[PDB]
Amino acid sequence: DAFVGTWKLVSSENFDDYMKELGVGFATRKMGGMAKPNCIISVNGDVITIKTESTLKNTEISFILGQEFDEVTADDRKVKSTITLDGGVLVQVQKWDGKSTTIKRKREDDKLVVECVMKGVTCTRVYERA
Ligand SMILES: O=C(O)C1=C(C(=O)Nc2sc3c(c2-c2nc(C4CC4)no2)CCCC3)CCOC1
Repeated sequence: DAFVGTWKLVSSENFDDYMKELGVGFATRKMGGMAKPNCIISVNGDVITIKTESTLKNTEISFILGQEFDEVTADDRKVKSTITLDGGVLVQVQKWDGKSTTIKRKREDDKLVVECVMKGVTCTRVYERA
């Protein structure tokens, strides 16, 4: 939809702090910190796919809005995830071990803006079309 495309990361703020707040170790935060992934969003029928592609690691999720799914994250958490569309924003929550984190994806002008929150840490990542 408004989201469908191939997106390339152009800016990131507070991502190391976000990863730290989630308990991610040094080696994975080192891989994530200066990675500039592509995010490939597609839709077919009920099913949305989001691929995150980067030199040292690729991940993918496919889901139906409102339907919880199991996800293995890039930092190897086993989480339960639910994604909904609220006011044009794709809102993802991941739940594990009594914890939660949100990843919100929105379109603003030419940007795909991704806000990641864990506790008191807010990270913002900005993608532009490839
Ligand atoms: O911008 C995005 O799509 C988002 C995320 C993302 O790109 N994460 C990447 S790309 C990447 C790596 C990680 C990574 N994340 C984590 C923890 C934070 C979750 N540990 O490693 C590690 C291996 C190299 C490539 C995560 C938050 O949701 C939005």
